Amino acid sequence: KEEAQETRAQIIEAAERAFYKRGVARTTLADIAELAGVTRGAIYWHFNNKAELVQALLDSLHETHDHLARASESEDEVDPLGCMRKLLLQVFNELVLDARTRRINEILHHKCEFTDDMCEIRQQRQSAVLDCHKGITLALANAVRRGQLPGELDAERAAVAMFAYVDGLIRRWLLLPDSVDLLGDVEKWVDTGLDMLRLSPALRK
Amino acid sequence: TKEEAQETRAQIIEAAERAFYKRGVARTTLADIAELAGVTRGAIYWHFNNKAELVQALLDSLHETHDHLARASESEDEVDPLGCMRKLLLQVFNELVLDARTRRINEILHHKCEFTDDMCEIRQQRQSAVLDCHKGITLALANAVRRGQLPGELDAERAAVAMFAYVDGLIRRWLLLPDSVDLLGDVEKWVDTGLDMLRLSPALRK
Ligand SMILES: O=C(CCc1ccc(O)cc1)c1c(O)cc(O)cc1O
Ligand SMILES: O=C(CCc1ccc(O)cc1)c1c(O)cc(O)cc1O
Ligand SMILES: O=C(CCc1ccc(O)cc1)c1c(O)cc(O)cc1O
Repeated sequence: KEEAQETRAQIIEAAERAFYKRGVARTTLADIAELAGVTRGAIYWHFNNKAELVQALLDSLHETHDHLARASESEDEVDPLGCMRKLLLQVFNELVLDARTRRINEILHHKCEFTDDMCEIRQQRQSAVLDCHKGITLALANAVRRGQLPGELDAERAAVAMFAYVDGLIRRWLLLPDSVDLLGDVEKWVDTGLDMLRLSPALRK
Repeated sequence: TKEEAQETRAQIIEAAERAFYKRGVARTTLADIAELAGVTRGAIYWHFNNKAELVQALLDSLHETHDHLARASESEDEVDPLGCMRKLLLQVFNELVLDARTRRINEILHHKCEFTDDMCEIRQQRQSAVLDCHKGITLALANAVRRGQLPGELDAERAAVAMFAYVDGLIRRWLLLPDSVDLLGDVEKWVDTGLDMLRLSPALRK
């Protein structure tokens, strides 16, 4: 029943503390098993290796925005740019309010080396950023098919400029919090990025 | 100063870069840097005390090819403080794609260098560096406003952060997926885009 299947969520949670205190590079399954109070067998039962766990920390970040995201990417949503505003606000709200989001992000950006002894962390990350880029592009097009964003704007590049700016901000708040009142000014910070996409001639063809 | 220790100093740094690049900054002992560099261990000890001193010196190295433009841009008597900043950003990107040395230290710094509350000096240094860099963009952005090169009521402080986030994230995306961003081919567009956001965006005002 309810045992074997709930251990999974207890393994992930211990994997987070372990990763947070020690770092991905130097943590081993064994470290996580002791923390979870299970055996390395219980772990191997849900996770073939340490890259799956990491992967699972990463795939957990998408859940809260899922719907707002899917909306932005829908060709039938009359407010696609407005949907991308609500998502960015939620990404930044979730970041400031949820200890758990803050720490998975803090693990991904500042613990977590790409080493060649375990290169699926890197491959997993590349691939994750491609799929997020493709999402942004469609949203970008959808707003353009709609008078919300300048016609024949460069999707691709705007997509990358947008990612760059948000990744870099998140990582910056993650380094210096008291230096960005990210919560008190979510609106300003989001629209700065929005203003770029819609006002930058360099982002045009 | 002494001519032997210089080459000696130079020979440890260079091999730290090679060493963090393969093994990363968490699982690399100053002893690895030994057998790789050649130099006897205790000298690596005369030279640097731990990891935070050495990692620090990789960062310190990065800044240098950009000294002149960055302090030009920051000078209050500089007639074109946005001009310098434009070129600076060009050099930075140009140097990233070209100089194998620069692309590597950046990879180390972004991708191979964990923060643990056990390796506090790595984080502490990082924080400090960004605050310094931050202190520069703001002065320059303030000199460009004054010159009437950036909108009048520009929020310099928020603006520097905005700019800072966009470049750091662009560098990292390029490291992560170079074949995605023709950083070298479209280099002018990438700079201008970030500059456009400083000048055009309403939200960065006041
Ligand atoms: O722009 C973003 C998210 C930006 C972002 C990427 C990574 C991250 O860590 C935080 C925020 C975005 C999507 O992703 C999906 C969408 O349908 C619309 C949309 O606007
Ligand atoms: O996967 C990432 C981080 C991407 C990234 C990792 C390393 C790097 O160097 C640059 C970018 C991520 C989040 O964290 C949060 C999101 O809502 C979406 C999202 O895609
Ligand atoms: O924007 C930057 C550097 C950004 C940056 C460079 C290298 C790097 O590795 C990461 C970020 C900058 C300064 O710092 C100081 C200035 O007076 C002007 C200026 O334009």
